[PDB]
Amino acid sequence: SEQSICQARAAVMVYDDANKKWVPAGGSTGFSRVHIYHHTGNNTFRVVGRKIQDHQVVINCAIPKGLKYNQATQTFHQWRDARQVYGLNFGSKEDANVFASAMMHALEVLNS
Repeated sequence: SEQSICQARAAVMVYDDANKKWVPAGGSTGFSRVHIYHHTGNNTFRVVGRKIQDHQVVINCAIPKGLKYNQATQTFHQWRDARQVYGLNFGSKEDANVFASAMMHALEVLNS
């Protein structure tokens, strides 16, 4: 379904460039439920990630229309914003593919 396409479980990651290491976003190992939400009132999209166990929000960001979203592997996607690199480590290839499709749709909307 469309709404099911708009979320997926993944570990949210950030890249420590100085030490060349991927680390958990928010410092919290584990998967989050990662959603793309269409905030229609101001015509924005947000990516919101909340940890599956403790339910802490680890990412909550507006998607910029010029985002370069890279599908680096079958289960790991990444993007930059502000020289800060974020990643999503999906639990499965199928969920990675559906979330990518959701992101690409959001970017199409934001650029029309």
